Amino acid sequence: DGVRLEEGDAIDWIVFDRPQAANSFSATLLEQFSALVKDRQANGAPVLGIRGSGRGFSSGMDLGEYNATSGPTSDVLRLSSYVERWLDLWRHPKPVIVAVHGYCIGVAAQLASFADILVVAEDAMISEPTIPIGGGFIAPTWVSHVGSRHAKEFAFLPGNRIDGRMAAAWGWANCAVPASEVIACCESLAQRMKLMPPAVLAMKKRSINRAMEAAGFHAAASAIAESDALLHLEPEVTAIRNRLRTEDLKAVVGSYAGESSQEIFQRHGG
Amino acid sequence: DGVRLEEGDAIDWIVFDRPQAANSFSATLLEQFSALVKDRQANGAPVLGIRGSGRGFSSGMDLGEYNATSGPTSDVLRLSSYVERWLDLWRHPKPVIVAVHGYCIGVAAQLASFADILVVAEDAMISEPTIPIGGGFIAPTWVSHVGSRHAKEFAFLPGNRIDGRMAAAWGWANCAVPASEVIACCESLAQRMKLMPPAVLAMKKRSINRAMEAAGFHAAASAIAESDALLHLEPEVTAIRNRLRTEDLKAVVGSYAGESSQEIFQRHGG
Amino acid sequence: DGVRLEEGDAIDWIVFDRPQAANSFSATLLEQFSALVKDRQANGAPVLGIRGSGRGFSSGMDLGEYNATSGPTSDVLRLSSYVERWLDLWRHPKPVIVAVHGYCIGVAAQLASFADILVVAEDAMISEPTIPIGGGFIAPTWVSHVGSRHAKEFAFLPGNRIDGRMAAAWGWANCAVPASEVIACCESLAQRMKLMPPAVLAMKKRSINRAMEAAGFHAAASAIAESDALLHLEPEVTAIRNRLRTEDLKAVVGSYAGESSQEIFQRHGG
Amino acid sequence: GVRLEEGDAIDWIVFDRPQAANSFSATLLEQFSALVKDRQANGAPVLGIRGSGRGFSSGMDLGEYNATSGPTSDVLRLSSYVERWLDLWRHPKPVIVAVHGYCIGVAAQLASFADILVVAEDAMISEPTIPIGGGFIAPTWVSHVGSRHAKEFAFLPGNRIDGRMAAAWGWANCAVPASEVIACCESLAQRMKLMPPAVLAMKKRSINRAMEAAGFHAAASAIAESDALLHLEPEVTAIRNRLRTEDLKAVVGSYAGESSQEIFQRHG
Amino acid sequence: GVRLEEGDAIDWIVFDRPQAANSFSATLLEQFSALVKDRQANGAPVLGIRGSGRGFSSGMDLGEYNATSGPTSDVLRLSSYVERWLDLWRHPKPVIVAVHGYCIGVAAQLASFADILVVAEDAMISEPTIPIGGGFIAPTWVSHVGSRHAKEFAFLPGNRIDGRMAAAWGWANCAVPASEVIACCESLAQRMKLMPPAVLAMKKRSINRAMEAAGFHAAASAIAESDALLHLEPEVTAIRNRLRTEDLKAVVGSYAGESSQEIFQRHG
Amino acid sequence: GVRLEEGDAIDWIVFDRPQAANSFSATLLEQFSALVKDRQANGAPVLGIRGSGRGFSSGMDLGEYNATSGPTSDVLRLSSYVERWLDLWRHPKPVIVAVHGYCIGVAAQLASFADILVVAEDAMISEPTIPIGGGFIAPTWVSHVGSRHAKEFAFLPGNRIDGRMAAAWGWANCAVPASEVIACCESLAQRMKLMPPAVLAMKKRSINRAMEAAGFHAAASAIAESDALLHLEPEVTAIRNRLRTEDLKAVVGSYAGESSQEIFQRHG
Repeated sequence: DGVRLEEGDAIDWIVFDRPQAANSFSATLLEQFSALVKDRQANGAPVLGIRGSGRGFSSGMDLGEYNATSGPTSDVLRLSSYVERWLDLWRHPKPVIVAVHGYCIGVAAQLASFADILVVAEDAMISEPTIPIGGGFIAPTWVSHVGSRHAKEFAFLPGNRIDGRMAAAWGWANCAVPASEVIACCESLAQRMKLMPPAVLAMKKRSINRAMEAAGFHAAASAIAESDALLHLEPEVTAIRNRLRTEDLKAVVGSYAGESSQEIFQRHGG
Repeated sequence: DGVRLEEGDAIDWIVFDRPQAANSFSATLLEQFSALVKDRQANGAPVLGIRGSGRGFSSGMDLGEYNATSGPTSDVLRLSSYVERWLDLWRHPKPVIVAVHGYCIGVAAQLASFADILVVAEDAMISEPTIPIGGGFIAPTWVSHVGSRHAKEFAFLPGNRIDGRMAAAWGWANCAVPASEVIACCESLAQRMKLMPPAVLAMKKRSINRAMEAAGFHAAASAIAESDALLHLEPEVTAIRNRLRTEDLKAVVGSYAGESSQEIFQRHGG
Repeated sequence: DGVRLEEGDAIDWIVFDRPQAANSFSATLLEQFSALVKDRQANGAPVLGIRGSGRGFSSGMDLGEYNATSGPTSDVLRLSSYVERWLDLWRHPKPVIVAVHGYCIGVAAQLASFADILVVAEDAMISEPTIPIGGGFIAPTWVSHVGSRHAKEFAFLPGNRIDGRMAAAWGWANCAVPASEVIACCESLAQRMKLMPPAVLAMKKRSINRAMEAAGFHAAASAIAESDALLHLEPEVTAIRNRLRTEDLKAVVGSYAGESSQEIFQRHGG
Repeated sequence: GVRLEEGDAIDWIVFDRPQAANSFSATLLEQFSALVKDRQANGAPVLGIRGSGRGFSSGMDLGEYNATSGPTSDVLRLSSYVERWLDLWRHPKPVIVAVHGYCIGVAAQLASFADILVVAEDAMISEPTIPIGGGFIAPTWVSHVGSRHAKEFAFLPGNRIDGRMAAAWGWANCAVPASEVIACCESLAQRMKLMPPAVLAMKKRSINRAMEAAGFHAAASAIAESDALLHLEPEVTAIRNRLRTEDLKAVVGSYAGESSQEIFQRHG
Repeated sequence: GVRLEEGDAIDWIVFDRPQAANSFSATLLEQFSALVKDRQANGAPVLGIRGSGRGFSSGMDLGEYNATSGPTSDVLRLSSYVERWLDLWRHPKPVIVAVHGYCIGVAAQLASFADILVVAEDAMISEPTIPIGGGFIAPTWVSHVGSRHAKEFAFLPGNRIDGRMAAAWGWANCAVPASEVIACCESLAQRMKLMPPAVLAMKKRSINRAMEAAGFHAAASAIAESDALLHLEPEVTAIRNRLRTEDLKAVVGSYAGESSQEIFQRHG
Repeated sequence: GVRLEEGDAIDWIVFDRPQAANSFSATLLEQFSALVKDRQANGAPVLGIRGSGRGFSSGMDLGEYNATSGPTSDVLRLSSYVERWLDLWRHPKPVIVAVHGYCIGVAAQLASFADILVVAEDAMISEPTIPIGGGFIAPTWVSHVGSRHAKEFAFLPGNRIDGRMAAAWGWANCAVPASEVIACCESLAQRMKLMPPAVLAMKKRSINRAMEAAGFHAAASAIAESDALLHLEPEVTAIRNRLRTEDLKAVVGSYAGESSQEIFQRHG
C-alpha cells in the first residue's frame, strides 16, 4: 500500500500517500500503483488522474531499492520495470492527468513525463536527485517535451531544480497554477473531457501517441536503464553512496546542494 | 470552384471563397485547390500563399463529405486523400505561407500544419470540430509544432479552441499580428524572399524537410486516416450524428460547447 | 592557428582568435580546433567551453574555402567534414558549453547547434549568410531546437538574423544574458557541474544523446552537405559569386540586405 | 488450456486444447501471460513455446470478436494480443518457439516475436482460411521476410507455406523433421544453459535495440486499427454472416485453392 | 507509348515503345501516371505492369536530362520520377510487376515500388551501362536485398544480374520461364480476386506502415540530390561528351565487362 | 602490427601480428585508423582489408579491458572501436573486406561495416569462445542477417559459422575458396576502377542514407553500454578469474561444443 484511489464522477485520482516517507516509491507502492492503473482501464470515471497527498507529489525512489549485490543486469531489469509502469500510462485508454504540487523529485519526474496532461503548482519544486548517485534516467524522457538544451541543463548540475512556472515555460507542464487551484483545475478540464465518448478519447490518444512514436518517443527510452545501471557501478559513485553508510544524509546532500541553473541565469541578468 | 487565385509579384494567393458555407471544404473545392497548387509549381510569383476570403480562413470539411454507406476503407482512402493534398504543400518547390484570420476549424487546422510559414490574426479562433464526431486526425499533425502535451490538451476537450496569440505561443504559428496586418505582413516577408533565387528557396526547403522527416514528420501521418475512420463507426458517434438528422445544428453543438482548456487555466489563475 | 586554449579549473575555453578576419573559419583553424577538442577529451577541466575573442563569436566560413574546380563531390566531402567536426562536440565525453557574443554568422551558427548548453549575449546577432550563395546547410540543424516554422523563417530570407533574446525565446539558446556576463555565467554553471563525477557527466550526456538520436538528430544531418553543394552549382548562384570577382563586397551584400523577419513582424504589430 | 512443462535447460509453455485445435481464447491467453511472467525469474534459463497434439495453434477462436462492443473496444482487444506477444520480446530469457503441424492466423503473429523459431519441415503456416480481417499478421513478418513475401502471403486467401519455405523466407531459423523439433530446441537450450543468465538477458536487450532502431516496435503501432476496420467492412460482415448460417466447409470451400508458392512451382 | 489492357482479374499497363526499347520519356510517364490514377477506382482488382516486345524497359531516355535547366531543376525532375513510383506504393490495389528481357536503370527503380515482382529467369536486371549518374536506383533496393548486394550492384559499371539472382537476392518474389511470366501473374491475380477489394487495400496500407517504420519512405529522401550532383561532375560530363561525339558502342565498349556475379562464379 | 600494401586498383590494409593471431591492440588500432584516413585521398580507388597468415583476426586482445578504469571509461573505449569501424562506412572509397581462416569477436564487428565482404568458404566466423561480454557484435549483424540469426549467433557460447553459412545468412556477399579470396577482390576492384571516384563516393553516401533511414547508425548507439555492463557481472568476473588462474584450454574446454548450425544439421 501507500497508494489510494479517490473515485469521482469525471476523474478518479490515484493518490500517493506515504507521509512518513514524503511519498517516495517502493516496490510495494509500485505494484499497487500499477494494479490501480490497470483496474481503471475499464472501471470508473473517463479520466484518470495522478497526484500526491500531503506536502508534495513524490520525493522519488527509496534509496534502499538499489541492491549492489544482485549485479548490473538485475539492476537494468529493475530500472526498466519502472519505465514500463510509466508506459502503462501512455498506453492507457483514458486520458491521464498528472497534478504536481510541492516537490517532484527524481524518478517521480520521470513518471510525470509519460502523462497526457500535466498541471503543476507555480511554486512546486521539480528536481533532479539531490546527490549524483545515478544519471541518464530522468532527463532523457524530458527531451521530447523541453528540447535537448534544457534537458542537458537540468541533468548536468547536481540537484538541479526548477519551479512549476519554469516547467510550464520549458514545455514540461501544460500550465502552472496556484497550489490551491491545482486539483480543481484538473477537475474542470476533466468535466469537459467527460462530454466526449470514451472511445473517442481513447482513439484520439492512440493517434497522437503514434505521432510521438514516429518522433522517437518509445525508442528514446530503450537504453536509459542501462545508462543508469552503469553509473551505479562507478567507483566514484559507490564512494558517495558509502558516505551514506557513515554520515548524516544532510551532510552528504550538503556537499552537492547549491544554486540551480535558473538561479544562475537570473543572478547574471537573464 | 469556391477557390480563387490572386496573382501578385512576390506572392500568389490561393483564396478560399465560399461565403455561403464559411469557406468550408468540399470535394470540388479540393480538386480545384490542388490544381492551383500544382499550376503554381512552375508559374507565377516565387512564394505561394494561402488564405480565406471574407470572415475567416475556413470552417473545415462539409459534414456531407462523410458517407457511411461506402464502408470504412473507402472512408480511410478519402481522409488520406486530404492529407496528400496537404503534403503537396510540403513537397512544393516554393515557400508556402498560410495566413489565417477569424475562424480556422477542423480539417482547415490540419492543412495549416503543412505550411512552411504560418501567420495568424491575434484574434483568430483555431478550433477543433465543435461536435465529437471524429478524432485522431488533426491534433496528431500538430505534435511536431506544439509538443504532445498541448496536442493532447487540444484534442481531448470537445470544441477546444485557442486564439492566434496562443497559437503563436504554442509554436503552431510563427507570429500573431492584428487582423488588419495579416496579409501585409505576409507580403512583406515575401518581398524579402523574392530576392533569393528560386532554386535556393527550393533546396533550402527540401533540406529542412529531410530534417523533419528524420524526426518522424511523414510517418506521423501514416495512420491518422484509419484513426478517424474507426471513430466514424462507433455507435456513440453515429447516434450523435443521427441527432443531426432530427435536430437544429445549434442544439447539438450546444450540448458540447463550453470553456476551452485555456479559459479553464486562466480562470484558475494561470 | 587562429584558435587558442585558455585553461581553467572548472572549464577550459577554446577561443577563436582571428581578429584580422572576424574569427572566420579556415581549413587550418578547423584542424587546430578539432585537435584541441580531441586533446580535451581526457585532459583538463571537466567542462569544455567554446567562445570567440574580440568583437564576436565568428563570422563563419572564409568564402575562399569553396573551390569550384574540384567538382561537386569534393565539395560534398568538404562540407560534410565540417559537420563531423561539430559532431565531435556532440560525441564528446564532457559537457560542451558555447558562449556567443556579438556576431554568429553562417556555419558558426551550425557549430553552435551541436553544443550541449548555449549561452548568448542579449544583443548578439545570429545570422544567416549575408548573400544567398548557398543553403540547406545551417537551418536544418536548428529544427530540433526551434521547430520547422522558425527554421524555415530563418532560412528563407537572405541575411535573416535574430538577436540573442530571440534565440533564447525560439529555443536555440538556453538563455540570453548581458554581454558582460556571458563568460561569467558559463563559469558559474561549470562550477556547479564540476561537483559531479566526470563519468556521471559523460553518461548523462550519452543517454540524452540517444533520445535525440531516436528523434532523428543524427539522420537530420545526413544530406545537408549534398544540399548545399548543389546550390553552389546553380547558375544564378555562380553569377552572384562572380559579382564578387568584380565589385566591392558591400555592394553585393547591399543588394540583399534588409529587414529581418522579426523586424517585419514587429513593424506589423507582433 | 495451457500448461507448463518444466525442464532443466528449457521450460515449455504448451498449448493444450485438443477440442479446439489449440486455438486461443481470452482465458487461455490470460493463463499464457501469467506463465510468461512467472518464468521471468523462475525455472530454467530458456523459455519455450509449443503446441500439444496435431499442431501449434489454429489461431484465435472466432467467438473472441464481439461486434456489439464497437470498433475501439475491438482495437483495444487486438492490441492487447500484440502486447502479450511483446512480453516475449521484452522477456529476460531467450524465447524459443517450436512449431509443428498447423500455425494459423494470430498464432503466426505470436511466433514473429520469438527470439528463435524452429519449424517442422511439414508444418503449414497459414493466413486465416477465410478473409474476415487483415493487416494484422503479415506486417509483423516484414522484418523477417521482407515486404515482397509479406505482401505475397497477405494478398491471397488462405495463403500458406510449409516449414521449409518459412525457413527459406527467413521467418524460421531452420526447418527440421517433425520428430526432431523438440529435441532440436532442447539441444540448443543445453548449449545456451552454459551462459550466465545475465549475459543472455543483455545480449537479447542489445539486439532488441537494433531491431527497434530498425522500426520493429513502431511497425506494430496501427495493426490493431487496420484489422478492426476490416471487421466492419460490409463485404466482410456478409462473409461472417455466411459462417453464422452455412456449413464452415462450404464457406471455406469457396476460398480454398492454390497457395502462391504452389502457383510459382506450377509455372516453373 | 503506354497502353492499358483490361482483364477481369488484372488490368495491365503495358510499356510499348519498340523504336526506343520501351524507354521512358516525359510524355510516356505522364500517360503512365494518368493510367495508374484511373485504375484506383476503375477496372479489375489488381493492377499489373509490364513491357511489350523484347523487354520490360531500357530506362530513361538520355535526352530527359537537360544540363541547361540547372541542378535544382534536375533534382525536381528526378524526384518527380520517384513520386510516380510512390503512387504504386500508395495505390489501393495490389501492384504486380512482370519483368522479362531487359530491366535497366530507372526501370529497375520503378520495380522496387511494386508489391509483387515476378521476373523471367532469363531477364537482365542492369545498372546503366555507362556511369553517367548514381545513387538513385540501388538505394531503393536496400530494403529488399540488403546493403551488401545493393553496394555490389551499384559499384561496378553496367553491373547486371539475371532473374534467378534477383529472386535469390530478394528483389523478385520468384523467377519463372519467360513464357510463363504473364500467366503466373494472372494466376496469382485470380486468387487475389476472391478477396474483397477493401481487404486488399487495408492489408497493403498496414504492411506499408511497417515498411515506413523500417525507413522505406525516408530512404528515398535525397536520392534525387545524389544523382543530380553526379550529373555535374567533370568526369561525368566528359563521359557524356563522348556520347555526343563517338559511336554509342565504342563508349559502352569501354565499360562493358564481367558482372560481379560472373566474377564470383569464375572464382568458384 | 598493420601494414599497407599498395596496388593500382585496391590498396590493402593488412593485419600482421603472427605472434597474437592478428588480434587487435590499442596500438594496432591507432595505426589502422591512421591508414584508413590516409587512404581517403591517396592511392587506389578501392580500399581493402584483410589479414596476413592463418586468419583475418582473432579479435581484441584480452588485456585491452581494464577493470581498474571503471565502467564509463570502458563504455568510451568500446565506443571508440565502433567509431573506427564507422570510419569505413563514412569513407569516400568502397571498402572491401576479405576474410579467411578465423574471424572472431570484435573482428566480426569490424567486418559488418565494410561495403563488400568476401569470405573463404572455409573460414570460421565466431563469437568469442568464452562468454566474457556480449551485446556488442551480433547487434551489428541484424541489418545483414535478420534478428533470428543474430540471436541464434549470440545466444550460444563460442557459436560459429563457416563462410558459406555467412554468405547464405547475408553477412558476406559471397563465399569462395581460400586461394581465391584476394584475387576475387582484385577482380572486383579492377571493374570498380573504371568508375570515376566521385561516382563511387556518391553512390556509397546515397546507399548509406537508405541504411541510416533503416536504423543502421542508431542500432549501434548503446552496444558499448551493453557490453561494459556485462564486464561487471559477478558471473563474468568469476569466469575472467578462471582465465587469470587456470590454463586457457581448460576454461575454453568448459564452453566449447556444437554450434547452432551443427545442431540443426544433426537434427536433419
